[PDB]
Amino acid sequence: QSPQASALYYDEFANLIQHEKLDPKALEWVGHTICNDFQDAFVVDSCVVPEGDFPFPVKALYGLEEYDTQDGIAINLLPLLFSQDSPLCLAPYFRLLRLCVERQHNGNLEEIDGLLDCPIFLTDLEPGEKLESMSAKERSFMCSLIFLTLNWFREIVNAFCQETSPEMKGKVLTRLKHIVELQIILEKYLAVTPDYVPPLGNFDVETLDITLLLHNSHAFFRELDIEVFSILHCGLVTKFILLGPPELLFLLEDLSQKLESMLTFSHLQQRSAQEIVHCVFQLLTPMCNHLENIHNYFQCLAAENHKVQEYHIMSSCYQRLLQIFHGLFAWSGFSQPENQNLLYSALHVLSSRLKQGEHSQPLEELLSQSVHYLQNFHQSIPSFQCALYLIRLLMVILEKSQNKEKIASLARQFLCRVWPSGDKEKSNISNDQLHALLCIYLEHTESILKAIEEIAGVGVPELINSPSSTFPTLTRHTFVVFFRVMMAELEKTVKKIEPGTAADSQQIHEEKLLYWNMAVRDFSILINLIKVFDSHPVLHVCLKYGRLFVEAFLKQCMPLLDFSFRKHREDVLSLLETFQLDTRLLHHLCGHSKIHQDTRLTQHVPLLKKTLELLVCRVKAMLT
Repeated sequence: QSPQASALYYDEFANLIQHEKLDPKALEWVGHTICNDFQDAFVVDSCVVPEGDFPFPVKALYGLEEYDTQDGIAINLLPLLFSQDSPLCLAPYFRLLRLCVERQHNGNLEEIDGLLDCPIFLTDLEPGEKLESMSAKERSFMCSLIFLTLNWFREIVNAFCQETSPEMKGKVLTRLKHIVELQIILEKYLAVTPDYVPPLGNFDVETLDITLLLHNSHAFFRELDIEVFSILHCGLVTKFILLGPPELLFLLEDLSQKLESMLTFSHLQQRSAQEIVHCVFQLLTPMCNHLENIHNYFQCLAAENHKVQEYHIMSSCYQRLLQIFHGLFAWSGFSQPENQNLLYSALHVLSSRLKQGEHSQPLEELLSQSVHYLQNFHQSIPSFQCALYLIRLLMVILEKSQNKEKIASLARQFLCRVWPSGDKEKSNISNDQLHALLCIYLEHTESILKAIEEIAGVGVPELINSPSSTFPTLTRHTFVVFFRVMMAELEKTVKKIEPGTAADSQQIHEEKLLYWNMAVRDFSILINLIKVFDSHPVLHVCLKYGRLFVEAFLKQCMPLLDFSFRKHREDVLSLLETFQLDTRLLHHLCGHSKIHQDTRLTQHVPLLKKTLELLVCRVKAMLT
């Protein structure tokens, strides 16, 4: 009687079948009823006009057309949903039917393989830009119809992914391209009318909880299997340079959203994290290495030659390949001792992509061969997010081990790169991604202060040449993020230096006081570059981190001024005359904060003022 209840029945019975290989006396009983009830409930003669007065051209759409068009088995959808205002159950009911016939005939679908070829009784679901501002119940009809047919097709690709016949694989791949086209059409219909949501979630948890594109991608649509990623085995055929790029984008975007949700969703959540990463180790690595190398060979020719949309899809395909590797190896179950053999098999694959024969190697040797293979992709990367995911991947694989030099060199290589300035391409160089890469680079460098002198020797010619530098991703816009990460890593390096004692040797005394001297001179050059740039957030971030620098200088330099005063008088007077210039500069910056009356800046003025009075009275105390 109730559609959600029939759906729940079908779902829960289906869960019973998938989970439990019971003695099929009941399943051989019920399946003979369920196949018949299916083939009378939805299956009609493939007559392109169904009965019903629709304001919609109803056809037998999204057929494979390699079969005979004048056929029997088609599936009635729009006359069912119109008669409601049975089809809400179609996904789970087919799931049940699929599972029972797989239990009966032992994976033999010789009765059904006509259903993968079948056209579907649908309206023309076309870009209806001509049918705009008629945001009535018909748009809910269309949005719900595309939702159901996508869910239907997702349940078909769940069904026929296990079958190894090549024609069936081709039929599945034609269905995958159909899926991504109808996904862009549905997110377009939600861009046409946003409040028009079709409420059809899965039933274990989501339906008891109540009773835009990211909600539907996981929770509202039918959840795919992991055996569906047996399709990504097929080789890439790159449509721009000469299984296609968008039909691989779909599977990789699915596996990404699966492993991110699970490791850091009904069908997936009944499997352990361990079995998921275990089966992904076989169904990613020795088959996606080929796709990664073919992609390297594609972006090598995209560099050698130099239409837009196939390169845009392949860039995102590269991003997803590296994001899968990052999510795979940043799994927190490899800290556990049982899984290191699996890590030894995984790193055996990444070492084996240059040379084989080095079996039962030491761990850091496999890391060296693996990272030597992986580093050389930095030239084939087309946007910044993929570069960010490659550097973080290399970080979290070499964290098992000296390694600082590799990360520092590669982060410098990515900051030095062109990054071709398409508007959406420079939009992939967004401020938070850059912040993450520069915190990686400035933390992993040999000397934080010398790296800050490199950036403050290249951050000042942004004004002289470009009204974009000799070190790109450095504009007047990106100056704010470079400045914030620069002074932030300056604070992280400077809070770590400990004051010794007067009993401490003269060598360690001289080296840490000259470290304080280069720290205060780096603070002077960081503060002195404010006067030429305006921009409210830049002066806010330096009035924040200026104060936290001078407080670090109060807590952790003034004890060294107390300890080494009798012996190192020339050094401490050089330190104090160096700090007095930035004290007067910070006085001027607080004055600049008062004169404009900026509300965001003038919260942090009085603490800065009283700390400058505390440091000058401390300087009077040290001189006496």
